[PDB]
Amino acid sequence: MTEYKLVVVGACGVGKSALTIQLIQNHFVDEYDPTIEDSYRKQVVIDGETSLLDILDTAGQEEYSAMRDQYMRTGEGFLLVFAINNTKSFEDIHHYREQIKRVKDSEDVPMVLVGNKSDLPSRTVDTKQAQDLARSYGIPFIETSAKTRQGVDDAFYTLVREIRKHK
Amino acid sequence: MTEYKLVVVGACGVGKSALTIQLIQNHFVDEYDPTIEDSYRKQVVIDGETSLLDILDTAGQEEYSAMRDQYMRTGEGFLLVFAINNTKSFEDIHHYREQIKRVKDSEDVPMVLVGNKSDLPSRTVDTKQAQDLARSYGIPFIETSAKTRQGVDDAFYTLVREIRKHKE
Ligand SMILES: Nc1nc2c(ncn2[C@@H]2O[C@H](COP(=O)(O)OP(=O)(O)O)[C@@H](O)[C@H]2O)c(=O)[nH]1
Ligand SMILES: Nc1nc2c(ncn2[C@@H]2O[C@H](COP(=O)(O)OP(=O)(O)O)[C@@H](O)[C@H]2O)c(=O)[nH]1
Ligand SMILES: *SCCNC(=O)C1CCN(C(=O)COc2ccc(Cl)cc2Cl)CC1
Ligand SMILES: *SCCNC(=O)C1CCN(C(=O)COc2ccc(Cl)cc2Cl)CC1
Ligand SMILES: [Ca+2]
Ligand SMILES: [Ca+2]
Ligand SMILES: [Ca+2]
Ligand SMILES: [Ca+2]
Repeated sequence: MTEYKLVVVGACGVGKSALTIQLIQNHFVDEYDPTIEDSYRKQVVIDGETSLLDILDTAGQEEYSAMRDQYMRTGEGFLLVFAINNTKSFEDIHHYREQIKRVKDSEDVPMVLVGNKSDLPSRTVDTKQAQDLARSYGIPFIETSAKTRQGVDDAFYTLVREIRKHK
Repeated sequence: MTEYKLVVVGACGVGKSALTIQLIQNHFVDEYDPTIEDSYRKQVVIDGETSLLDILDTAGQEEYSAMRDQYMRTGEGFLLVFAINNTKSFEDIHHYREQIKRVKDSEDVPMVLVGNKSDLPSRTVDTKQAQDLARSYGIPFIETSAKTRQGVDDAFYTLVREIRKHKE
């Protein structure tokens, strides 16, 4: 079977750990240590074909890091996560994508834009704004709630579809 | 001196001809025949360095065209023009950029996003939308009015700056 390395990226507190732990362990973590950076395995069937996912939930400081470059180099697909009630996290998506482009020396890297915390009544990032960003990047956009599990599987499955299309 | 092939692209009626004729001949044309596709030569000085510009003002049908592909292949920089009172023309920018990238093997092609008709108060494309689009594409955004000549020189000069950056 095929194996894929996925990387979950995004600003502090957008829900990267919560999304990943929901996918892997099927519960919502409300206080996950923000310094834990780890990877998780899961075997999944997507569109009838099994794949082994290795998912890195990233955590670090705002700084250049050779180790982070190595994570980007080995990563085959990236979830670009922002929170719908945090405009800064949406604006910074652009910078995170530029870092991936720099390391991988490529603009065609598999990526999915993820707008998390969709269960919250309020939002500061418009859906159209996010759809338009994803359109400009040529990538899918998925709305999620790690809290209710809405769209969690879809976000990761869609990323795998993107990696498969790229290969 | 260096010589660059520039190509002006954009939807029907966004002001490609009006912009180009303003740059070349310094007057505003109201009813320019929409079937005329032609090139103009112009020596310009930009940041103290002279370049010869060969500028193609495009016109054609909404159809695949081998000839248009050849224009894209030889073109070195592209003005992506929309009109600020025409939302469809702004949405269509994306498709025009995709065609240029298809033909040019996904090169990081020099391009400038141009929001024309900025003199009009009938705006439907928000300025922020356009800045955000240009940011995503990694290109400059210039607002222009072929009618008042606002930004016309700047749009073309900025494209030449982008070409010079790329060829370095
Ligand atoms: N309301 C809501 N809160 C969320 C959601 N996902 C994460 N959170 C909260 O946001 C905080 C940060 O989440 P975490 O996964 O640790 O963020 P990380 O820093 O990106 O790894 C946590 O306390 C979560 O409870 C969501 O979908 N909805
Ligand atoms: N108000 C205004 N009208 C413009 C401007 N630029 C072009 N036009 C008008 O828009 C129409 C189409 O312009 P044209 O240059 O022929 O567009 P093209 O089809 O893209 O070559 C004409 O009536 C022009 O006079 C502008 O900056 N302001
Ligand atoms: S919640 C406290 C921890 N803060 C962070 O983890 C932040 C560090 C900066 N940052 C990024 O660099 C996001 O971009 C990437 C991260 C990892 C990888 Cl492999 C690639 C990219 Cl582009 C935001 C989170
Ligand atoms: S105003 C009546 C004439 N209509 C047109 O000229 C339209 C034809 C379709 N179209 C485009 O294809 C714009 O995109 C390009 C045109 C030329 C070149 Cl070399 C490259 C591109 Cl991407 C809009 C104008
Ligand atoms: Ca975390
Ligand atoms: Ca794509
Ligand atoms: Ca014309
Ligand atoms: Ca650029």
